[PDB]
Amino acid sequence: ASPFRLASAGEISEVQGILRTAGLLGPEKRIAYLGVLDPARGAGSEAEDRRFRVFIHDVSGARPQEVTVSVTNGTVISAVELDTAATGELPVLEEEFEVVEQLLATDERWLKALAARNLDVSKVRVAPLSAGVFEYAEERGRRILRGLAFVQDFPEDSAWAHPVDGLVAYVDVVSKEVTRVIDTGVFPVPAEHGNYTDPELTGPLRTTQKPISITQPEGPSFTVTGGNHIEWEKWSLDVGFDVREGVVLHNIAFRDGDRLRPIINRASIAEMVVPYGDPSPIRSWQNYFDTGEYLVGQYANSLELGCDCLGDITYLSPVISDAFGNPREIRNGICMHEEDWGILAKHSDLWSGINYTRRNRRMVISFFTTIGNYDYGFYWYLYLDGTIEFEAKATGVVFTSAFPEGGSDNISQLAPGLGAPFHQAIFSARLDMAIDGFTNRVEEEDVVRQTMGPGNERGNAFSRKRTVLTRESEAVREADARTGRTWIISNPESKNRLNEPVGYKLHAHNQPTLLADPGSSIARRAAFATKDLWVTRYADDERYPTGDFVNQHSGGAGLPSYIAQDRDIDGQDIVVWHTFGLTHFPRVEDWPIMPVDTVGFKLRPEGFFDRSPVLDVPAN
Amino acid sequence: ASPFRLASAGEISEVQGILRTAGLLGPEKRIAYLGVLDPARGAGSEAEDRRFRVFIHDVSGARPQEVTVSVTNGTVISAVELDTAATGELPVLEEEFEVVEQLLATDERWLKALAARNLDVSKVRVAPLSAGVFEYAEERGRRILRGLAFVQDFPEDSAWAHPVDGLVAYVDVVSKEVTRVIDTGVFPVPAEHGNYTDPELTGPLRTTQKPISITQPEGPSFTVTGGNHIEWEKWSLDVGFDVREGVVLHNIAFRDGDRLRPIINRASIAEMVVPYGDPSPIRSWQNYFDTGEYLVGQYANSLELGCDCLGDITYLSPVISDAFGNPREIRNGICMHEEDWGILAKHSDLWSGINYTRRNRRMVISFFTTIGNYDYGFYWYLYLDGTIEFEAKATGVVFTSAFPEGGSDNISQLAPGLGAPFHQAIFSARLDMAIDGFTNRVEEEDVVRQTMGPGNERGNAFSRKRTVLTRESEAVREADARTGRTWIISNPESKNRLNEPVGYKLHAHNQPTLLADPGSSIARRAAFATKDLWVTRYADDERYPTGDFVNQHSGGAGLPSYIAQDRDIDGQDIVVWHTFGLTHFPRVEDWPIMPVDTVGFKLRPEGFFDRSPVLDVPAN
Ligand SMILES: [Cu+2]
Ligand SMILES: [Cu+2]
Ligand SMILES: [Cu+2]
Ligand SMILES: [Cu+2]
Repeated sequence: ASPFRLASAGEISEVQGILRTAGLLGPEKRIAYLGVLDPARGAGSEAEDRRFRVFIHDVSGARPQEVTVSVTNGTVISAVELDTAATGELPVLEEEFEVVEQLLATDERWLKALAARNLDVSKVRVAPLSAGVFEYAEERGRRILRGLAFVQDFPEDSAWAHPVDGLVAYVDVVSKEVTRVIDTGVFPVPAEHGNYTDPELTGPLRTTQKPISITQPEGPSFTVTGGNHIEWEKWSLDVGFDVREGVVLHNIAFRDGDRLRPIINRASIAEMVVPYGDPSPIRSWQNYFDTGEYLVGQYANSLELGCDCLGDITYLSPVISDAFGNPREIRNGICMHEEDWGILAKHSDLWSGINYTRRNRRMVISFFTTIGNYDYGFYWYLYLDGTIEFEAKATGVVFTSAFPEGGSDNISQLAPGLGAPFHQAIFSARLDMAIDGFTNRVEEEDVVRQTMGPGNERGNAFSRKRTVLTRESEAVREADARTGRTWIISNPESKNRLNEPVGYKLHAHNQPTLLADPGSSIARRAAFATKDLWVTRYADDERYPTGDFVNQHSGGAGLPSYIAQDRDIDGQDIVVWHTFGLTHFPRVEDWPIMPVDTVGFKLRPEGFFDRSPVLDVPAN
Repeated sequence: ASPFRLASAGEISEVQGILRTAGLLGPEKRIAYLGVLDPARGAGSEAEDRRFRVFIHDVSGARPQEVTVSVTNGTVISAVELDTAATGELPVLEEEFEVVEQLLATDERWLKALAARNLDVSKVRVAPLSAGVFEYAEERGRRILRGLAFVQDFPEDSAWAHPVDGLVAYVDVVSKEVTRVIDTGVFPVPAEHGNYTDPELTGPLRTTQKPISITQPEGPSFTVTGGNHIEWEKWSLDVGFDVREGVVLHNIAFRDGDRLRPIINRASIAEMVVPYGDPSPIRSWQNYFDTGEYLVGQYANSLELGCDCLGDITYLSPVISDAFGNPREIRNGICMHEEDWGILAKHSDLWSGINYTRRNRRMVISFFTTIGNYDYGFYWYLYLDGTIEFEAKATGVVFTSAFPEGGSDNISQLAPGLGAPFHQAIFSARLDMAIDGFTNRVEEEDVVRQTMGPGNERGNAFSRKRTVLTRESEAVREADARTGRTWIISNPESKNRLNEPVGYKLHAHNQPTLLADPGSSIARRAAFATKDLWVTRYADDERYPTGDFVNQHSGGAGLPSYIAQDRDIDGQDIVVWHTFGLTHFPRVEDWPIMPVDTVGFKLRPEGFFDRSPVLDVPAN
């Protein structure tokens, strides 16, 4: 049917059969990534050619491969071998994570570090994190994971409250060798528990909260057809899901009268980096590329009703592949519902005596994921008025350390002896623009202040200026909250009735971008996070700002290499990449579990419609 | 009962009698403003003295006065003659507004202008706007109103669709005299209607939206006692109402276990200016001071249940005084309710097997006001986790003009021949701080990037810096979204368990501030709007950023004057003044009636509590 429908279990099992038949999926092979490909731009597919891209890992040490399969025709369109030391390691496998603690438990260097701190190895949990690329030459080409320890005094104990600072071990997860055990010195291990479920910490629970029942007596106003095709209040789109990106939006279009007008071809969070700012050797290597290295969609929570999604929810249970190509379903991993959103438009006119009030509503599409100690919610919203917004919700338990006696300029104290190193959480939304079609262009709009004088004798005049970004070498922009900088995406060939190109305007939160030194490993690997806006000429292969392979990959791929092509983006098929994120200096209130914090962006019509598109909304 | 209770009709009446009996309320005297006074510093004198301040206008040109009455004593505490040419004019009376259109109808110059344009005078509506202070030397001491014409082809017609450009009249509403009629040129009067209630425009309405029912089967969780004292989820405060500011909140405090901890002593929007950036003499004088000149509380709407406020609402019907001292009730003028706010805290822990999830909630207190073409909503939100937030929603009909042939750099076209000049809507929240008491201080907190080298050899470290604002001469601060600049209010003598002074952090949106040339009239009259944050030493007479009489006030009134005293703000009773607004370049979809747009700010505890304050929230 629709070439944008969600991958079915049947298709995932067929991809496995095809790889197998092709001799690409023997016993030593592991699927490190599997996802359906989008229909080629023009006519690269005849009827419907469903293709899947796969990254195949080899547990014996053999070179991995990147394969594209046509589940329709039962063919392997391509299968190339990867030189991982050059182009990057494959995302970490779930199974490689549990390896680290196990190996460490019989390591004499490890055991001695633990003994020096009087810790029972059986109680020391190990957080296996991505390694990144640093000065360890023997790591080039190997799949390394670094482990940090936390004491878990008992079964239901949150070990995050008991970091074991001064110790870290590097583990090669393929050869199963502990490559290094670094012990800088003993630090008292914070003794206070942070068991937020323990009545002796919570105290008696609140009995003051009364119920709020949200209901929809006739069901929702949106319709789901073809499994993931949503139609709501003029809006039309397809909700997709990829194990790497999570919820992905396709064909966002608005039905303006007789015509269905496209707005965004595809929207997704293409990358998410969480860089740490503690300069201690125990943690200066820590950087979570949640999308690129871990694959956030894989860790998507099974949302419970009444708990995570309140109201009249319509759930999608996406299917992903496990390490062997078998399909596993993420039950209720995606929530869809509409929510009241206050007042849309209001005016009490004296002259006419007419009082007009209209309520707003928004369509929500979300999922929550867990990456170790942290949990994140991804929300996409569609409003009656044509506005599109995204919201990231950060929660979970903060990553801890010991708090250095004598304080720290890169670590905050949360409890006695317990520290929390500073970090950021930066996202990259990839917006494949289709404003009334693919012939688009982007303009940077700045407020313009005028001087008092001729033509502006009263000095009250203020204007705005718009600069067309004509080629990629000019499309890497930074925010300017001071001059109200925004970016407008227009279709220079489609005009409204006032003879102006239709458009949409991007409103960014203007938060600080990547703070790390420009010549740091992280600045190079997360070069996208150093600027707020990048615009590129659309290309089939330009999918992630960090490139296809982020794990233990240095710079060389991603946005910086795409941009170098210096292509024409003026009235062309373009893609907008927007960087936005939080900068976190943990506060005592974030412990022992962190209250939800948020970040995001939104786009609003800008001369797209010929007048307000909500003049037909009923009073009800 | 509580000295923060809402003014009763009986007290308004009692102020009227008291005034009359003293000879202060004659037949030519009008109450241009009346409001209850807050209990000053010194609670020991538990004898409740309910005082009311009043601004008395004299319709026959005689000097106005500022009268302070004591309703409990039954006496007039003070009465002062105001030199309006020095201290500025009193707020404009609703009656003076009407006068303008009537006076002009018989003015020959007016009639000739309408004649040249073939406009039927009985159809020409006039928008009586403030005059501000410009090159007109004969206006000093005179209370003027400037009129802009709009054609209303019929009663139900929206005259905003028909601006008569190139024409403006100045009227002395005291002497009932049209001092000027300027006709710069004939501009076509925009011909199409913008009647959003007309099916010929709206077209067939939507029958797609289904009902979302929001109920509280057992009632809300907040208790309103003493008429306006709210207690909800450990929070307690008193909801006040002033005809000038609208909703004001007092004694915002949080019950931390045993101890009821004060946070904000008083919160309000002490002002809101709407400057226009059209350089045409017809509008270059245009600047609304919704709060200072028109009094937003006066125009507060009666919020209907199920249209303006959805769910389990508890209304407050504030009472104000008309121009004669009679009490007037604004029925359902304030909405109070708690609404679900999604996820509060979440974490699925691998090691402990415990999956934890909590819902958030926000207490909402709001009101909506109308000022001519524009409508605005004020929302104060209190969150379970200790967060305080404010949000202003702008809607209504945009102020129009003729769209000049050849285009314009200061006006946008919304319809054929119809223009919408650029303007801003800038607010000022006044926060009388009481973080664990009155001994507070403010620090500007900036993110600090670090250079790679010794101590940061990996170039990953990043820190933060805090500069205490010690004197008022150092408390006029600007935004720096780039460096993630925020401001923290702490109590230097109330330390948390980690022995750090408790505090709250203000997060601004970093929107542009006043764009007007620094030397313009508006820059001087609304200097508050040129910077983002001001910190002053409390003083009971320092209530507004623009002063007590904004109407036709010369310049440098409020904040700039208070700040010049250069008081010690390092560990004192202090007030924070936060400037924030929207810069509006009207878009076609804002016509013919504009969808809501928002702006605001919030404060988050910063080491106020000893750990998360929401650990006692039940799973429900
Ligand atoms: Cu413990
Ligand atoms: Cu964080
Ligand atoms: Cu009309
Ligand atoms: Cu506006």
